[PDB]
Amino acid sequence: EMQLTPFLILLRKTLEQLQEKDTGNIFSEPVPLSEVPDYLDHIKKPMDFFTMKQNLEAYRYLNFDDFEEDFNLIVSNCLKYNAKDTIFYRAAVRLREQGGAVLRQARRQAEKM
Ligand SMILES: CC[C@@H](C)Nc1nc2ccccc2n2c(C)nnc12
Repeated sequence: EMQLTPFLILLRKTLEQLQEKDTGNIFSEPVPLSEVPDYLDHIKKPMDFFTMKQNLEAYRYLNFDDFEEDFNLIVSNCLKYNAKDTIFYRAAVRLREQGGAVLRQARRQAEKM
């Protein structure tokens, strides 16, 4: 029960904060299926920050849970696809931790709306 514009402004800011936590930009764009040809054999729904931005501006995120669900896919896909002893796997663990704090704060501000 809130206004659409301030909510989208908040998701835009939150998405920028999450992208800032991904310092290697390894989640900024879709996993290049031509460089990882078996990726879609394992990953039911790829997700990345660029796609999240397009979804945001297409009005696909009208509540905080749908935004956070796609962030969680970025993390879970990476944990699933990559072995534990890799930089990619540990980067998804770090993003889960650092991103989770960004999301809790942003969700509090959405609840103020
Ligand atoms: C051996 C498969 C590894 C290299 N997987 C990934 N490669 C990526 C390459 C470019 C951008 C993202 C990539 N990625 C992500 C995200 N999760 N796993 C991989």
